[PDB]
Amino acid sequence: MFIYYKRTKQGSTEQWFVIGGKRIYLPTMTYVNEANDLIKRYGGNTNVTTYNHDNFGLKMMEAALPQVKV
Amino acid sequence: MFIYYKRTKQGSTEQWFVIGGKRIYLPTMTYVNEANDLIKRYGGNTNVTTYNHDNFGLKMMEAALPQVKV
Amino acid sequence: MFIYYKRTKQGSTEQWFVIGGKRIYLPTMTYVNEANDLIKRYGGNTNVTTYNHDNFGLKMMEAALPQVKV
Amino acid sequence: MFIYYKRTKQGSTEQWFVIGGKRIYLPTMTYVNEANDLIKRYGGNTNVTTYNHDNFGLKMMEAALPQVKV
Repeated sequence: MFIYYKRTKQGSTEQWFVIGGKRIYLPTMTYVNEANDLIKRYGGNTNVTTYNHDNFGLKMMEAALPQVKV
Repeated sequence: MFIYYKRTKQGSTEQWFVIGGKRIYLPTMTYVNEANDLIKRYGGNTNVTTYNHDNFGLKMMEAALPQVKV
Repeated sequence: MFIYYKRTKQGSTEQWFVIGGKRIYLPTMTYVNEANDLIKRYGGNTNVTTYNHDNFGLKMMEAALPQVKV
Repeated sequence: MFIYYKRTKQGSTEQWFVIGGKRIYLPTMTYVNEANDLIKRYGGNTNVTTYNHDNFGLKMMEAALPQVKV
């Protein structure tokens, strides 16, 4: 599990949480805090990387990790 | 793999087992024991955390980890 | 990734390979060897455990890890 | 996450990226570079192994890890 940042085409920065082979968009700072709590408890990765929307690394992550909504 | 606890709306506490990107409700103490045996054998996480039913961390785990029944 | 053994109802012992959240029955010693090669290369778990067909730990693994055929 | 090489029946060598329980064919050196960047950031495995198309280890990986396209 880890969090990454996504710089959108419209300019905003989104925080996304990878868990269980899935991707979750974090809509509020309270969701961000709880995701970081999960990372701390379950040995997740504390790396934070910001990806431009067109970055190939981001694209491969979005292809392999289905989005789920909370 | 790890176990967590869930405090239900009706007040009970459920034990859940995360494995293979899935969630398993543990119906008996014998299932709990065997799950902890799996954790010990395969390098799982021994963290035990109790989540209120409405906690956002729990909610993200339930969204990303499909339930399977045993 | 890891291998486990399953003692079947008819008495035989099957070797199974867990990878990618899936279970693979290993039909020959050549498949067993190649699976152990994968374990050695990709940091898998070298634990070998034998499960009776009715063991609850095995049952939870079979519920959470879909079988795929090779 | 890790990269492996596949020696095809027609003789070419393909680079594949394993992430999230999925397999991604890497079509360009820029995709290879970004995949290795992901490996470095998220604690992936730096092992590089070349598999002949008929190798049983490769076959089990292809059975257990669905291909996704980028």
